[PDB]
Amino acid sequence: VMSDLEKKFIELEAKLVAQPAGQAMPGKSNIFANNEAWRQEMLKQDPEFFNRLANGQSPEYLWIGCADSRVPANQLLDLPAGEVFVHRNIANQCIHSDISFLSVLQYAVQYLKVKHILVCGHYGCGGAKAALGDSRLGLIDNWLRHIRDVRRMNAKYLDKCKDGDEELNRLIELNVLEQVHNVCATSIVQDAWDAGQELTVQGVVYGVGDGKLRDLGVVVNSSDDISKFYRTKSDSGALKAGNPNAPLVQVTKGGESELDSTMEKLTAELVQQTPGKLKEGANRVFVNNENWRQKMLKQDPQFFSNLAHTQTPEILWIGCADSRVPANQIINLPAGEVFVHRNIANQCIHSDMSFLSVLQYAVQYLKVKRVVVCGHYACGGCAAALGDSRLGLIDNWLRHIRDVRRHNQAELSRITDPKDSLNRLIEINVLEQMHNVCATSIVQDAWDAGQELEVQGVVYGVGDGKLRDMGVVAKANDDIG
Amino acid sequence: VMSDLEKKFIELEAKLVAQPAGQAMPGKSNIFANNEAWRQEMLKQDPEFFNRLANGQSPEYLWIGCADSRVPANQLLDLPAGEVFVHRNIANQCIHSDISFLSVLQYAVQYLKVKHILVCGHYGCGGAKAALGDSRLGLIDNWLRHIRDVRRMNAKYLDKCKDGDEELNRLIELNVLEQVHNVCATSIVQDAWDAGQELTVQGVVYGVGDGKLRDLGVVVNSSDDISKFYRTKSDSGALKAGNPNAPLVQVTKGGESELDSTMEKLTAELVQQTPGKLKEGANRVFVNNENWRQKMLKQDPQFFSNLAHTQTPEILWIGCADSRVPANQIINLPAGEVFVHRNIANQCIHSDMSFLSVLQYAVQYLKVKRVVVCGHYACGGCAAALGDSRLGLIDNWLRHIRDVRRHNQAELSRITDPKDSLNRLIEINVLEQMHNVCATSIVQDAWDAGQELEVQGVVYGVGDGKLRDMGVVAKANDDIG
Ligand SMILES: [Zn+2]
Ligand SMILES: [Zn+2]
Ligand SMILES: [Zn+2]
Ligand SMILES: [Zn+2]
Repeated sequence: VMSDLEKKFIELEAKLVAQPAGQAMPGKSNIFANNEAWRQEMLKQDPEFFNRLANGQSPEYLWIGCADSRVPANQLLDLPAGEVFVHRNIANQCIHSDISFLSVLQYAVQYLKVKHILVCGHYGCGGAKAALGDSRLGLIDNWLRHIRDVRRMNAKYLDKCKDGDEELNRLIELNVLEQVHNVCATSIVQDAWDAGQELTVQGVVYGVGDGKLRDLGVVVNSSDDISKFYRTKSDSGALKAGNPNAPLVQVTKGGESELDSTMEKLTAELVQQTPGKLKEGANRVFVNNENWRQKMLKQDPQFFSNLAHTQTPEILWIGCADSRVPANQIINLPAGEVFVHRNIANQCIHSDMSFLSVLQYAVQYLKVKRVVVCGHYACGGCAAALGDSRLGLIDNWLRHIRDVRRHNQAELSRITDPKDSLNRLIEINVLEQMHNVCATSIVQDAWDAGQELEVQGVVYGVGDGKLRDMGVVAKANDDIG
Repeated sequence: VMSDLEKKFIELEAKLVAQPAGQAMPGKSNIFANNEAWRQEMLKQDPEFFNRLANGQSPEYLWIGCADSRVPANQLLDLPAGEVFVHRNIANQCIHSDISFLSVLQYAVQYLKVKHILVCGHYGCGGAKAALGDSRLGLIDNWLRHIRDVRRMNAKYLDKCKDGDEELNRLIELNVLEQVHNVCATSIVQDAWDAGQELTVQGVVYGVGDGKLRDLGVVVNSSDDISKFYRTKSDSGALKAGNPNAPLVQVTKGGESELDSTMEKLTAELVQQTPGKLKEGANRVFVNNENWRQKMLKQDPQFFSNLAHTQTPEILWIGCADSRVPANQIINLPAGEVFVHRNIANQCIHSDMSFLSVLQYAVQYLKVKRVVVCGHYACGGCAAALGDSRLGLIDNWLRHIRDVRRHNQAELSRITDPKDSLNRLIEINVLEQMHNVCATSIVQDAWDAGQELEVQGVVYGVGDGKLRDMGVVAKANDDIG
């Protein structure tokens, strides 16, 4: 008594398992044809294109951006693809308890030893805009309540604004600042800073009309500790030492941590400038961004204005934070014609709000025709899932890939070579994640509402940039009874 | 190449599957002996004890409380067990994007048609206390950052406080008020209110020294809408109608929604009272709580003072929000000797922060010796998981139970009777959830740190209140390579 969705996937798994790990062939969709056209054009311009791509340097930057972004992170930074570790969600949020955010952060900081973290917002952000001008949005409204907290906490700055556009601009800027605060306040960044690890967190925004990054501030190292205001030196370390009953002694009245003060300063510097006309900072991030812009304007004086015209995306791409190729690029589409979600190991966990919010927004509101789950050969997140690391956020998130391994030993057992075996796990993970998006209330509602929505599974190796078909599902009822 | 944990569970599954659905026998632990002693004493006092329990009325209250609570919700409300749908987490949080919270809320509101929602905090809350006086706590500090936002937003009220205790009292009260705000602001409560559904949200606190509920305010129906301040009537409904590009027009400068005003009023009423000495309201909740208290004092004048002395809990109990029996009761222990986490269908999702935060706090900080995952026969959450409902929060959360069904068809296929079939799924769900807690970085660290930690699986039918063994694991390495 399996549902049609269940049957469909058993069929897709057989189709996958009949091809060897890493050798799946491209499929039917025009995305494979477009991906091919791209590969050809790339090889034609530079025959070393993929060799260089497959052999780039580790990323030194973690970039937390928005899903509706018309410019790839590496591009804005004038850096090679893959040199920037990317996380994307609705309105570039850095919610305190969001594990999708926390796991990408911990992976970037502890696994990758990333040196700089950038939170980037963009003017005109559909997420920020929905928070102010739309209601009764369902699931995603719960995600957007965090942006509402930003408007709430900063009413003084917002009410000051002269018009709707100036107010949206300012909310977007304040949103970035608030997320920067959140990144610095995580246990991950606090621990790193306590251990003297070199790690900066900086905010940035830009308008697609010029692609110019404006500065929201950089924090180098600021303790967010306030226990010094409530615990006597003797009672200090109480809870960790098993004593949760040690008294709270008000050492000082209204103490604020170093982080609080740091943010107070950055806020002051943001607010004193005109909304939407912030200055660029002097850090290399801005100078590199500037060289990039000039280079673009050279080859095309309207480059950015066109970028600012691109039509609503018809595809949602869910990929891995490793990202050695921008989604729009791999399928030969203009920057901004694809809505993107990226996390560690391209997971589509059933109950993951970051994933569900992007899905709903794309499927229900933007009405995209396709949802593509894209994995990649040699994925470090997947490789990390098989290791022995005990990191509280990243390693509990990765336990989901372990379930995939465990439930697919029949096929995995046949492969003993480590490389191929990882690559097979990576393929089945894509298949399993596709199943999950197909099973969401979101896709099921769209389907039985008669909405055209294709869920495509894809995988590729950076050495060739060729997309390999993991399966496609046009419609499949998931009802059992 | 399975890990020891994996082998261990294959062994536990065989042991379970050899007993018919609903007939598993009690196990070895003293908890089964204690549960039995309890059943006997109950039957001896009233032979209709379980018959009444098994046939109680559906809950009209949703109660969101804290995991370190020394008093069962139904007790404080002077109501029969099961008459209150309970959710418990660290510091009774109602985080905007917390799916564990959102799925219990939606189930209570849409499935159960609950009429009143109560957010209850308690003085001396270890979660609130840790937020002020302890740092470098790891995973859980990310959960606790939300309480820090409460201190941040309410600095004016807090700095006013004369001492540490008064300041903790006031933070706890403000925390409850902030969570009430969050409950009202959810898409779930906003939708219900828009549909004219009768649904109140009220805040309450109490100190275990008297068990007296104090009022934090009740909100009956307040729109949290602000799109009216930014969207012209024509542009209204833009995003839902597929147009995310409709302009944002600042209709009015600093508009606040009905909810904002409502909360401003409640805050004013809380703040003007002495921290820790709030008044009780006049609603039946308070009058019933009062009758309950007097009844307790009658049979025991020190009832509450003793309650306030109970030692740190030695067990973490993870149960279902249905809860027809308090955890401490079922295993014959004093109110407050068991740390409790409750969600829909007693889920222990790998990446669930609400679950992970309670786990870490109990295992790492309180150092509990046992973690018990308790499921129950005829569980409505599990039954709901097999239905066709498309609710954005509750139904995506339940997809996890669907995975259990799908991966255990070998055993499930043998059963055709709906009742037994559900009951078997419920059993395997407990086993699968135990596996998940065993596989967390938290339990693995404790184990290879040589810390005594037993993970017990248990299930029962309310018709007899007898705990049935689903398995126990004392230690099992989960490393593959
Ligand atoms: Zn955006
Ligand atoms: Zn990857
Ligand atoms: Zn507490
Ligand atoms: Zn239940």
